[PDB]
Amino acid sequence: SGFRKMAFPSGKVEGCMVQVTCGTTTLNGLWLDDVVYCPRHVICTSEDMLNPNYEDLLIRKSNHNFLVQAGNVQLRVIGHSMQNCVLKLKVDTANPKTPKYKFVRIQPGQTFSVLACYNGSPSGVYQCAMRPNFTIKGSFLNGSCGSVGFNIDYDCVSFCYMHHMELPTGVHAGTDLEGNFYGPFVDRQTAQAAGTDTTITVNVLAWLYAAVINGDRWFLNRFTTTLNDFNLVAMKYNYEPLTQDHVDILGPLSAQTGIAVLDMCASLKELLQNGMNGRTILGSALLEDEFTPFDVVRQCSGVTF
Amino acid sequence: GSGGGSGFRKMAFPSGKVEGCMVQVTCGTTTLNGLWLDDVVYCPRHVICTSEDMLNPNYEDLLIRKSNHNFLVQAGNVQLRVIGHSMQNCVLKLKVDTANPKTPKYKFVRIQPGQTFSVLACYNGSPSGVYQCAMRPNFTIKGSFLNGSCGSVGFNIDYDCVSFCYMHHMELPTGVHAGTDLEGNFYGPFVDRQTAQAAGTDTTITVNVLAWLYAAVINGDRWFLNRFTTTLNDFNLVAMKYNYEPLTQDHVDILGPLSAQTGIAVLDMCASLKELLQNGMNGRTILGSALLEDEFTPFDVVRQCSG
Ligand SMILES: *[C@H](O)[C@H](C[C@@H]1CCNC1=O)NC(=O)[C@H](CC(C)C)NC(=O)OCc1ccccc1
Ligand code: NA
Repeated sequence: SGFRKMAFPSGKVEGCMVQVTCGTTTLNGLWLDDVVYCPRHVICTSEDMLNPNYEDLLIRKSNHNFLVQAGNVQLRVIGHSMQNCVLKLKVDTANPKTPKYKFVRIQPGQTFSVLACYNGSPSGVYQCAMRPNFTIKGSFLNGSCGSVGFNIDYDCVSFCYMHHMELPTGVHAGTDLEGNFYGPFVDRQTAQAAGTDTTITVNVLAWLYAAVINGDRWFLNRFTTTLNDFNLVAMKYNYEPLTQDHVDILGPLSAQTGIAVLDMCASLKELLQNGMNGRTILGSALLEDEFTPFDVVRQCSGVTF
Repeated sequence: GSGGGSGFRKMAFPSGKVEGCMVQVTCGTTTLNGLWLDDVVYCPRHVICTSEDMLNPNYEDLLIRKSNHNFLVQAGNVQLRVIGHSMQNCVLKLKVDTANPKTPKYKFVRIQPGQTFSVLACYNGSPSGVYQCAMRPNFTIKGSFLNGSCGSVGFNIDYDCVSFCYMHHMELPTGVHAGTDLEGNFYGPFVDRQTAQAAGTDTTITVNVLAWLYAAVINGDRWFLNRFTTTLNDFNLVAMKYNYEPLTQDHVDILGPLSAQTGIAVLDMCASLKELLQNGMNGRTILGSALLEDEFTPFDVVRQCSG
């Protein structure tokens, strides 16, 4: 009586991981075709990180100042540029393991797999969610920057996250693969805090549908609600409002169970207002919010890549 | 670190080295996954069963009636010709005429209850997902496996060497899963027959709960600490009363690094766990969980919190 997080197979991403070093600063890069993508703070000394002028620091760097290694094999850098908070290093070798890929910018609440890497070497894989406050939970240690998050769709890898930093609460923050941070964070060693977080309503609904599919349906009630009335109530419980897109991505689970989305919204509303009354759902006394509607189908359907 | 006080996530090994070994094996209308290492494909022997054979198979009888050509092995789009076959316990070994160039350095190992491993769930020879499991004390695992998942494997990685420890065979009526080592020997008292089977009463992996309590402290949550003290024997008396596994001195030793890192002696953490068992959590959570989590080993915790 449970439902477990499942990461994507990581092999396609493992074949793209390299290490990038400047001075004594080493982090990970992503090698796709003849370009390596990595966090721009690789060009900083530890002291530079306190208050960096990245345009000025990059002016002082030449191609030959960058050590890019696939394992211990050096890839010669033949060009460099900065795009927002990422550095793009052109190399003289096209990665033969490049998968079909896209760069995407994900929404809060969307999940992805992280391939945590150190010195260009993959160490572990785990599933996480972009929190509404634009942080993520999970393990990142010294040397993990440049590790990426991704989804797979058929045979195409959609990269959505590159790791840059850890906040005081221990959660993590980063950019998309165009170097734009998720959230209001900056890549400098300055006082930064994660904002107040909220619960990912669309994902809770997905998980309630997973419960129904598995025969755990005591919480279905006889009410319905409008989306607007539900969104106003949800925010009082520190739950995210639903978008029109959220309603639509729940479509398949609603169809499979025959439970209208707004009826499930009314059932969630009563759980928020009344509590769980000593009961569990899928073995949990807590409402789980890090499975998307897609995660529920992917796991109940056996999708491969 | 591992992500702060709000949760502790399972982390699997990267699956690429195993992905390169997965193939599809078909016999009749029975299809599952195989593991292709050098010139041998390993897979569950019930691939040779019709749906009807599975209800009560005599495997030696079924296998003697099969020829190499009854086995269709596919690596991606390429058929692999089977040139020999043999059975080892509940695993079939298909010799093929092609060596897998992606064979990693590997070993076959049999894991102990309480130990964790990564599962690469596959369907039709294609990787679908990765997650971490523990071998329960009753020798089941809480996996996610559907029809067609058999032959998916569990593994750990050390350096560049893949230690395969599990191959998937079946789902029990309670929804937990059962399988074999790569020598085809089941974990637990189960058989590869489609008949209802119950596991022994499960117990909680005490050393793992303690490791996870240390992870909570590392991530700044100490609310459950006390300073009762306990002897190891007295802790085990309470643990056994609550259907927890005994803690050995050998477990106490393996907790040493986490105890040193946090400044909490192992027996002091035992005293805190004893109070949690006797008093419950009273509606509080630890690392985001309303239950005591027992599927992280001391090694898993150190791996995620410090390296
Ligand atoms: C092998 O692919 C399959 C994996 C099971 C099937 C459903 N979830 C799993 O983990 N195992 C079997 O088909 C197995 C074969 C016997 C000869 C051991 N039979 C089995 O597991 O029966 C239980 C079952 C439950 C739900 C659906 C189908 C079978
Ligand atoms: Na946290």
